[PDB]
Amino acid sequence: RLSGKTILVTGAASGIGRAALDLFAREGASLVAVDREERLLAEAVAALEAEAIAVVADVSDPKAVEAVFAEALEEFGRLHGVAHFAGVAWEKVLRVNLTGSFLVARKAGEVLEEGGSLVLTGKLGVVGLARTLALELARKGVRVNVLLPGLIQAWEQEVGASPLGRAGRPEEVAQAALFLLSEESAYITGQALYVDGGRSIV
Amino acid sequence: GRLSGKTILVTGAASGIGRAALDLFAREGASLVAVDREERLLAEAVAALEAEAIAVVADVSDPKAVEAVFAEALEEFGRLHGVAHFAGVAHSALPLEAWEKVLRVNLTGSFLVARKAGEVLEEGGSLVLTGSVAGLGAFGLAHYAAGKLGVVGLARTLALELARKGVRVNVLLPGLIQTPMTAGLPPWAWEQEVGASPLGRAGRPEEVAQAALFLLSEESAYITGQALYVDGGRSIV
Repeated sequence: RLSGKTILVTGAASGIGRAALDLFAREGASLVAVDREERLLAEAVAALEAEAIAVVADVSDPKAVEAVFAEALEEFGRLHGVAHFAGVAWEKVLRVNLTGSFLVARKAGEVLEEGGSLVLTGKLGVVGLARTLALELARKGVRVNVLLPGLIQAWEQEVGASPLGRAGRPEEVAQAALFLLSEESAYITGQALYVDGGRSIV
Repeated sequence: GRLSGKTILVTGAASGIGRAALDLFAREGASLVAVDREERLLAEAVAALEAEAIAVVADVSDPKAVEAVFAEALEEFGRLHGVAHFAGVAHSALPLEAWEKVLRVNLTGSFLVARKAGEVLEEGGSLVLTGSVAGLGAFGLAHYAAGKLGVVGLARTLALELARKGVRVNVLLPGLIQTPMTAGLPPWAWEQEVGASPLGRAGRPEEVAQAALFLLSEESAYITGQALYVDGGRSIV
């Protein structure tokens, strides 16, 4: 489903980030795994049976983002997708995540080739950013979409997390991201897709 | 396959999108109950499949036809895992009066298939409803975006009610899709619609079928109440 493609993954040492790396590798993708946590990221990539590199970086820093995408292109020549999980990495932390989403999205926009796919995570905020870039980048054929996980994994307390009576699994968010990066979703851009068991149905 | 061991009921199974879904779901290991009003078109469509499949001629706006088609599906296959209701966009490519009755009748079919699917689908099952966002202006889009009424309202209301049983309900909103019935469109109208989609082309039947397969398979087990637009970005602005 991702054979022949290079995907850059931010927040790749995180629970969800890691489930994505594993699923994308089994589906034939080559990977640029990016995270600020050096120790866990080194472990995450070592375990893969795929063509992969690990890049230590702070994606809220404009110079480090510039460096990250240059290394990806130097190694694999061409970038086909970006799954931005650091968008889900309390007031100041949210502001810094928004700054990182902006910087990764704009750089992905310039660097991604025709038919490429940008998946962000969360008119205003990350959704407004995705829809604005979806319009700017449709000329290149680049698709821009957003994934909004709900509560992702005592067992009884989790029943109240969503109408479906459970919390989500990291692998389920990773599965939504695969759909959106793959050629199965070539005509889908500007979409906000909730992976939350119905939690946001209000 | 991605639907192995699953039985799927497909309405509008002789149409362009419906038929591309039959072929894709069959290639992915599903067994199928193919439902449509046009007999000769449905008989030919099913005969070409190399899957476990029955064909049933029925009008899904008729409450007794709906009860019968679901009863037949259970008698044949024992249990039902998914419903892809492509009759929800029947006669999409076609006078205000005639247009309203098409939408009204389609909404009737969506109600009846949704309720019956809700009754018979088992834990972890998936009902995929449909609506069309091709040719819509500012108010049409607001109606879909708000999610309170029409097909999106139905799906979101049912998602809440069926979540206890473990059943997911989602809706597919195709934009302009290149089916055979779209050939008889004036070129000026086709181009007006292509020009309204940021990606600058029509969708293919197969692409709407892939969105439905995602929604019916176990890869979307935590997703319910969602409106998924397959419109090349047409509805963004």
